Amino acid sequence: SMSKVGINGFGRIGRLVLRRLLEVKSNIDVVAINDLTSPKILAYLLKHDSNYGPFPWSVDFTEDSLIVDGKSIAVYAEKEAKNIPWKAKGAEIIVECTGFYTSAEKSQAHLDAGAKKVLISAPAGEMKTIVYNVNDDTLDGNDTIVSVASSTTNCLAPMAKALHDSFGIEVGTMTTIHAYTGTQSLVDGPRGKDLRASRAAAENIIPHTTGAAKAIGLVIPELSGKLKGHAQRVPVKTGSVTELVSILGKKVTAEEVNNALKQATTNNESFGYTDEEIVSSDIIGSHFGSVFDATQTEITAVGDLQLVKTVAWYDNEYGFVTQLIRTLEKFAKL
Amino acid sequence: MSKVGINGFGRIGRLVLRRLLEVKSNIDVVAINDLTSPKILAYLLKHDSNYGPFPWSVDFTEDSLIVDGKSIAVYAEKEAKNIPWKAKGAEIIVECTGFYTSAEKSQAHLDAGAKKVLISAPAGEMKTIVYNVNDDTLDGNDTIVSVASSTTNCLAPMAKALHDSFGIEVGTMTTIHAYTGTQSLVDGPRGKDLRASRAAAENIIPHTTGAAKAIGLVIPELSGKLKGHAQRVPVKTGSVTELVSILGKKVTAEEVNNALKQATTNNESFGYTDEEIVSSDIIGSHFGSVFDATQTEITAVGDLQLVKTVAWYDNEYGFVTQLIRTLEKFAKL
Amino acid sequence: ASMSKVGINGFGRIGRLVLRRLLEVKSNIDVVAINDLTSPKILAYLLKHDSNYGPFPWSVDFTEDSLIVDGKSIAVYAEKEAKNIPWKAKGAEIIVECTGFYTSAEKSQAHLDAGAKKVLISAPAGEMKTIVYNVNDDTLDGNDTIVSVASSTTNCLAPMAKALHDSFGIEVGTMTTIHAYTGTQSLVDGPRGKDLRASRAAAENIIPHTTGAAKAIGLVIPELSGKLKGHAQRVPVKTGSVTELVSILGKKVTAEEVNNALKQATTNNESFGYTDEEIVSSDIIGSHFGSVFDATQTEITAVGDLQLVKTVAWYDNEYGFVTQLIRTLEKFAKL
Amino acid sequence: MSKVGINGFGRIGRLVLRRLLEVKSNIDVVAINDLTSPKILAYLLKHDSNYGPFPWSVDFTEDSLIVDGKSIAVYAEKEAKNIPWKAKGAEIIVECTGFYTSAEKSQAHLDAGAKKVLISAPAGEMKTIVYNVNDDTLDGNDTIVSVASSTTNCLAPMAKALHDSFGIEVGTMTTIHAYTGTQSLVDGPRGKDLRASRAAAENIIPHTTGAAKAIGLVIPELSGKLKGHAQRVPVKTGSVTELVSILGKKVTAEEVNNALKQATTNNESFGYTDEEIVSSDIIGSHFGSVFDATQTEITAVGDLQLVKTVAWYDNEYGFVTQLIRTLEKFAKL
Ligand SMILES: NC(=O)c1ccc[n+]([C@@H]2O[C@H](COP(=O)([O-])OP(=O)(O)OC[C@H]3O[C@@H](n4cnc5c(N)ncnc54)[C@H](O)[C@@H]3O)[C@@H](O)[C@H]2O)c1
Ligand SMILES: NC(=O)c1ccc[n+]([C@@H]2O[C@H](COP(=O)([O-])OP(=O)(O)OC[C@H]3O[C@@H](n4cnc5c(N)ncnc54)[C@H](O)[C@@H]3O)[C@@H](O)[C@H]2O)c1
Ligand SMILES: NC(=O)c1ccc[n+]([C@@H]2O[C@H](COP(=O)([O-])OP(=O)(O)OC[C@H]3O[C@@H](n4cnc5c(N)ncnc54)[C@H](O)[C@@H]3O)[C@@H](O)[C@H]2O)c1
Ligand SMILES: NC(=O)c1ccc[n+]([C@@H]2O[C@H](COP(=O)([O-])OP(=O)(O)OC[C@H]3O[C@@H](n4cnc5c(N)ncnc54)[C@H](O)[C@@H]3O)[C@@H](O)[C@H]2O)c1
Ligand SMILES: [Cl-]
Ligand SMILES: [Cl-]
Ligand SMILES: [Cl-]
Ligand SMILES: [Cl-]
Ligand SMILES: [Cl-]
Repeated sequence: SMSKVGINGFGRIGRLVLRRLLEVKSNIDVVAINDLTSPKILAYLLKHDSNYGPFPWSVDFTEDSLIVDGKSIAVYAEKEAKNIPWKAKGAEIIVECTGFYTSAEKSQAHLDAGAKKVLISAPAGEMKTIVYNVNDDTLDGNDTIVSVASSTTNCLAPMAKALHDSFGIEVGTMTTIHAYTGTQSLVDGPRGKDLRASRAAAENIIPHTTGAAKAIGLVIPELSGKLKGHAQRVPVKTGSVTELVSILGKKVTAEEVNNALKQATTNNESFGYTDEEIVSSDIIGSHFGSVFDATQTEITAVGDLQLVKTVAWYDNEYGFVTQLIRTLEKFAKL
Repeated sequence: MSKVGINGFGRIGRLVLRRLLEVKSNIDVVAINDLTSPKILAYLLKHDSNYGPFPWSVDFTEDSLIVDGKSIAVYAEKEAKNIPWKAKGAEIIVECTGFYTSAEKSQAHLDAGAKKVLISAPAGEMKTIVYNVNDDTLDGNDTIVSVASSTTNCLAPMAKALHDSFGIEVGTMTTIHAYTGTQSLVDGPRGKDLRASRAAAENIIPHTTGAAKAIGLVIPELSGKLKGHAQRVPVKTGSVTELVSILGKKVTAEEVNNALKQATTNNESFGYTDEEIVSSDIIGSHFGSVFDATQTEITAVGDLQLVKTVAWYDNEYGFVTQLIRTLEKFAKL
Repeated sequence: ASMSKVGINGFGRIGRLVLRRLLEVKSNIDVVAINDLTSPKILAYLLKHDSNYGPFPWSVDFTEDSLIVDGKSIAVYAEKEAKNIPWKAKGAEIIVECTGFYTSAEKSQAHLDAGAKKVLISAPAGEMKTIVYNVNDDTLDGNDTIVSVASSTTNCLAPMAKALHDSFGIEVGTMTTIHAYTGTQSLVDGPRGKDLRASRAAAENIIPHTTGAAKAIGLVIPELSGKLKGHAQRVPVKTGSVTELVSILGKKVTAEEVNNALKQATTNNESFGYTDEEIVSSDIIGSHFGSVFDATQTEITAVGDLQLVKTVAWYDNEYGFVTQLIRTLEKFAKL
Repeated sequence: MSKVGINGFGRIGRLVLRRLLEVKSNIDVVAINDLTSPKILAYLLKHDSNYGPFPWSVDFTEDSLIVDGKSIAVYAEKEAKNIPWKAKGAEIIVECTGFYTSAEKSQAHLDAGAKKVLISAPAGEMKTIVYNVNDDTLDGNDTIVSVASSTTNCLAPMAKALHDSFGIEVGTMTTIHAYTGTQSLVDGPRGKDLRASRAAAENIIPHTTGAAKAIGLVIPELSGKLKGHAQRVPVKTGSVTELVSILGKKVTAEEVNNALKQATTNNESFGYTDEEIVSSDIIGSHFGSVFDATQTEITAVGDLQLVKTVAWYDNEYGFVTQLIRTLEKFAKL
């Protein structure tokens, strides 16, 4: 049905979309890219990656294009999605990764410029928001603009889904200890209105708001309004970890929690398990959206009260991208 | 006032001297034991990667440091029973090596001639003090005492206020904690803790801590009610403790915050902030703990409520100010 | 009856420390206005809390259009074009231009159009009068209206080069500065104008970086004009940097003889310090010198008559440089 | 000789095995000596903070690792003379501890039953090989040999190329070098190197290296003609070496670049780039050195000329590829 993709925002996520497509020998082809710079610079960045090393395929450029593994890809530099000649090269599905079109409204522009669907790499208000292998069954043939939420949502949802199915989550709160991202600052200085995002990212633990828990309802309707949470951004370049403290509907042991999660992760391409004593750098390059860590499970019980802490690692860049692509391969065949 | 000897002139031990001089303490530090030469200890005291130049002059001789013109004997005895504490009359040993964290181990300082030992770490079931939480339990018969971990000193005042105002039924803690000398610079063996083998400045590293588990030593009413752990991360000092609690009363954020504010009023140990601070803003703190009203979160569904409360701490200097407050009291008893 | 009222344009790393240092030295200069691109609330937050130097040592509060610092009111404007900044409202006479966007006489004379009398630019700014304090500040006079203090790297390099050239002659030389990362770099890998290297994650890489410190040294030491080149390697430290110079000197030397010459050049010299301690970059953070010559790193490599001389100086590229900018400013205001 | 033992299963020792498996060497690693348990060595081999997951299966028993299905004996003898190398017939020891960097010290492996030792570091006046610079000097009667430092492996190919084309009359080197396990995580004693005592991820740290001073072992004509030092900085691996030379001939940058381009043609050890790379781009390199044409700088005044040339190196994996090339050759003489 659909096999031709445009990327808007050839950034950390945008470039990795291309990387992953090619790694899996997908039959979707990226045919156009829009950003704000030259093909020379986009090529430079695609070839040389500080988190994942040299691109595995040949890369070259001309004044209006990239050439990747011998195939040509048009490069545009339109600040406004309207102006992208998606039509020209035949781009059916826009992977929207700029951070500036996070609305059904705004991503409309891509359809105006002639693409048939848009997948947004971020939370985008009230729309179909898919975590692959949690709720991608809610996607139908009539969907045109869908969100794959945040990396944190891809981490939290599968862990929350398994606990809720096995035990029931009554209420919970999350904290993600999260790699710093391009929304933060290199040195202390203004970064819009958010005071904390103004601070040097590689030199600080920085509290930071996230909607992963607040909006979990879109992905797991039964948990709607039952979770809150935030982040602490810390000085690692990628690789993050989400802790969820829940009140569950049954009394449990750690062994029981971990066996329920082991079952949910078995033959599960999206959601991995470990009982090894890994650290964040071990998750870099993960092909899961989320890796449940059984070594960090903790049950605090005082009589009838019980707090359950469960922890899952995630490569907020590559890991999340593997989910984005799963959802895209599916969305393209409807 | 009392003469002190410091065993282990490391991150903590050096900052103990710094803080004593800074507050113009009546304690005199007369001796230091470590594993190295006066020249290396002089170099490390003068030049600090986290706190900058030492604020006083530092020199060394073959067997001493000269700090602000005052002589401090230097010994290099790896067994504490061999340290000649009597030679300069060191009465109270500030035990900062990590290698004597029990009554039975620190007894070796009493054997070597000291009267009392204050241990800069958890040390099993001994009197364990967080200043301005339970320092009123000290008395003139105590000879070996612990000030627990920096995390305990962060946790305890926040837990005490919550418990006193609302009751804590159960809770769990995670501290996002600066890396420390127990970890590894490059991936390599670090005893039996597998995760401690990993490169500390390049990883988020889960790490076990007893701060919550043994909180009953400091706040007896909370024995068995808390658990927790740490995530060690690449900042050089400056840490933050989150506690998620079920309290005995339904609350709003403002109510929690006001109660904490009252607990920090005229409290030289426990500060308050409603500013959007980050960990480097806690470096050099003179509190053991600073509650952060900006991160308070109430998650409520029917009659169920989870309360998240967060406090910052400088696990080096901030904790040290607590250690020093405890030392000054312990010395006058 | 000297100029005493300052405006700061660009209340950034450098601009905020300009205020800090002025208060710290109890300058008779008052900062009466700040221009940047944001709210007083944000500026007050950034001034109070600093990731590199810790809590501001004086009280900080703000209103809808001002900061109140140590009880003194300072106007805040948000004009992206310098020509629009209302410097006359509080009588700002000298502008300390710290934005990075007005690094030429042609650009910075906008402040004059906007009612200021003089401008001191916290950066190289082409071929205008350029001062490294205690190297060539004697060249400033009453007719100088727009002046540059060059880069932190020039303030590190110049006093060392000057001492060497005066004592032995420098016939030719090349510099490399191992330099803390700065806000011209990138947090994550992504476009950063046209410099490909500046696009790379600054806290995760050693990044070669072009600098004019050596190339334009003739503005400060005219006898070395065109005799030096160099570059930077940007590395993951937040502040604190070090400059190595490899020279061919006009004389055969020993390390001790170079060290002693430098030691004499640093005696009673508030701008240029000396060390023979085994210091590392965090020990220079908050330095009150523009440059600290490190005798422990001096190296003479000689084969017959061919001799190469390596000299190394530390610098706190933020605060240490700022101390130099402030010395130059105090003198500028009294000419 | 196809059976090898590894003394010191650290950053270099583990990558030695990783690379041997990666190139499908016929070398058989039969034994490893270190200071710890198989469990711990297994965890370290499996999880690498710089290079990611080990590409082969790893298990262990109480006295062995099993790597890609093959058993490797693990010993824990802190003195090399006691390591039982004859048990599994380890003939060539790859000496990677840092504790045996001299003929006299590494002799202990031979007293312990091995036939040859290749030392992963400089080791005084003994045969010292940078592959594809002077590996032809390896001789069938050599039994103790060095591959010098990573810095040497970076410097030597560049210096050889320049010397062969233009003559190097005198030169000085500075390497901007990733931090290593000889440094400290937090400020604390580290033998007698004061600079080594400082927190490695939080400082620029000047550091002594023999790479230039001992270059005469590799390129005898350059003996005594180079000096240099390092600045250790906060990157986990990946380094850069700058050489400032007076050459024998007047040159342009294009001419230097062209000559270096030629030395790197069909040279598996010495690579070339004219892309604007940064240090993380060298991580995982299969070269000992990658000359970077983009940083070549000629400074000329009248008749005088200074030539600055620069090459990148993965001080871990890149150097290891050189160690393996040398090992393969050494095994067959
Ligand atoms: N980095 C992560 O961990 C992560 C994880 C999950 C989701 N996301 C989301 O994915 C999106 C991208 O994040 P990223 O980290 O890749 O950001 P990034 O800053 O690395 O990349 C954004 C790219 O978009 C470009 N850009 C900005 N405005 C543009 C415009 N108007 N038109 C075209 N290009 C424009 C920039 O040039 C840049 O190349 C964001 O919405 C983010 O929330 C990020
Ligand atoms: N964040 C912190 O660093 C922190 C906070 C609170 C408590 N503590 C505790 O304080 C203690 C010291 O911590 P640190 O971070 O200063 O460690 P450190 O490693 O920086 O200091 C330890 C010092 O003890 C010396 N030493 C080791 N064994 C010795 C012996 N047998 N005899 C004499 N000297 C010896 C070492 O040479 C070193 O100088 C530990 O118990 C630690 O848990 C540390
Ligand atoms: N950081 C260093 O090591 C260093 C040392 C010496 C000199 N310098 C020079 O000092 C200058 C400032 O450097 P910095 O590191 O403080 O940069 P910075 O980015 O921290 O500060 C720039 C400030 O100017 C503001 N700004 C930008 N454009 C503006 C405009 N049109 N009008 C008003 N305000 C504007 C920004 O909002 C920010 O507050 C640059 O020229 C730089 O090269 C920097
Ligand atoms: N890391 C680099 O960049 C680099 C590059 C080239 C050469 N080298 C050199 O290679 C050697 C090892 O460096 P590394 O970075 O792997 O160091 P490392 O500290 O990572 O590893 C050393 C290993 O030896 C073990 N060890 C220590 N003493 C021992 C003993 N007496 N017997 C047995 N095992 C012992 C340790 O447990 C550790 O596993 C050194 O000589 C170093 O100079 C290092
Ligand atoms: Cl986040
Ligand atoms: Cl901890
Ligand atoms: Cl203007
Ligand atoms: Cl620079
Ligand atoms: Cl080195």
